[PDB]
Amino acid sequence: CGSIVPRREWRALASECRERLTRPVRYVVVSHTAGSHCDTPASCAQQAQNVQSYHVRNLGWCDVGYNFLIGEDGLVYEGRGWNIKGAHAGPTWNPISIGISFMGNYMNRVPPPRALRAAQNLLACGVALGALRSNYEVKGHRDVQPTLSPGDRLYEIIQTWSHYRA
Amino acid sequence: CGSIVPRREWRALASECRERLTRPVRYVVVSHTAGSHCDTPASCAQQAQNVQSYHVRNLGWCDVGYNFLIGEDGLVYEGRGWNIKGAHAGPTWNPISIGISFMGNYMNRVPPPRALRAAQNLLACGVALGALRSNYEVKGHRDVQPTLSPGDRLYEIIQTWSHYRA
Ligand SMILES: [Cl-]
Repeated sequence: CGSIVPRREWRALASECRERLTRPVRYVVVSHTAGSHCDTPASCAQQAQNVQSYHVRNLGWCDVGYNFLIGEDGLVYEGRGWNIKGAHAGPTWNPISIGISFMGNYMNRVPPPRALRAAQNLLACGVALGALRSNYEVKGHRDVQPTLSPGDRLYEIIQTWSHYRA
Repeated sequence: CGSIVPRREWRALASECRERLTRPVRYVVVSHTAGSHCDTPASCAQQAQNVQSYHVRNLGWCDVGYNFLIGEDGLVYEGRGWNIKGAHAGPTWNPISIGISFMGNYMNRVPPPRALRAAQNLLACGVALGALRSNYEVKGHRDVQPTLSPGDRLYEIIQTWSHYRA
């Protein structure tokens, strides 16, 4: 599970992150890359690649910041995964949360349902393995940090999720 | 659970099928369409429609014959689903099995690993839901009917699965 595209499959560089997430995690933070969007597996590999390159080469980070990335292709791409503390929501939220990030800018476009489906299924396949709590709370990026992420349109949608909390 | 692309999404004609399966189902039979492959949600949705069409329109079937279709786009396309008897492996096997079909021809080519991951992830969801038995048995199309399906490349692969039984 759960049709997660593994690091090696999207041509990732080697993670160098050591700091580990205490399971089971209470919080999920939903962001956007505010990068280029992609609707094929081929373009979404290329794009996940591009995100990690910025984070690693330019920002000198130990890996891509997000635990997981959602493509409009409808597949989840493995970032730091369930166990490795992210860099997506800053110091107060990074240690106590999983960050998933929709690849693209969602101010003036919604993600297609398969992307929204992928995410929800990703979230379920996280309780199952005990990475997430049963009663996990979903926060928007803007709900924990000064940012427009995850975009006006995607933010509206996640407010309607059963697990969402302001 | 499953991130399955639902009938409405690939724009599938309303099913006319009535006869049910008895849960939990013991057998999964793996086929190929022997037809044109697709590696985008866009072309793969169209392909499900094409296979549905051939089955409904040319063979006068009540619906696409497969319970589920697997795209090379890495997405499961819903057919008859977990509860409805399909038309994929003839009259001995149709009433006691789930039929999943890889959209393509896997005599010369292997399916890309995201296809193989969706298939496996699907079955696990079948078991989760109780549509499939915990001790399900995965069979080749060729293993229960005189055919080439699911093709030797794919057949080779599916023989390496833990639930596979000659
Ligand atoms: Cl970092």
